[PDB]
Amino acid sequence: GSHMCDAFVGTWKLVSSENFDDYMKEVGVGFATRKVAGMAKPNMIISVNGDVITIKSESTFKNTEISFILGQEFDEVTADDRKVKSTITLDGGVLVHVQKWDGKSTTIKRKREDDKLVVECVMKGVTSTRVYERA
Ligand SMILES: O=C(O)[C@@H]1CCCC[C@@H]1COc1ccc(Cl)c(Cl)c1
Repeated sequence: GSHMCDAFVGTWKLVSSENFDDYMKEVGVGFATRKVAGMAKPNMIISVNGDVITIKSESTFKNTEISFILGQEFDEVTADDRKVKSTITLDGGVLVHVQKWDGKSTTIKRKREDDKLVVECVMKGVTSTRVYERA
């Protein structure tokens, strides 16, 4: 086993969101995509197989899937169709995901807190908090 497996692996459902529209504005997402994406209630499926972590997000808006090794950069196409270079590390028990594109950067942190998986998305001064619980 591993810390990663015990903390994050499973199937999670979105239960609350704060400031996600404002986060998406700051990222540069256009009006129509913000409206449809902001309505979504994704499930987050996290798995581990050896060194490879997979995070899948399934919703009525888009389905995404990333697979990666901690510390090792990869190319990602986000739900809003940005082509980013991503690096994900596990720092003090928090998954830290940095996306770089067009000279810009956003950081997504995933944390266990009580029975929740808390996602914090930061773009310059703007944070969105999205709370997931086990399905
Ligand atoms: O949907 C979620 O809770 C997940 C949470 C984890 C980070 C990824 C995503 C949030 O990030 C998004 C999702 C959709 C769009 Cl359109 C943009 Cl700009 C970002």
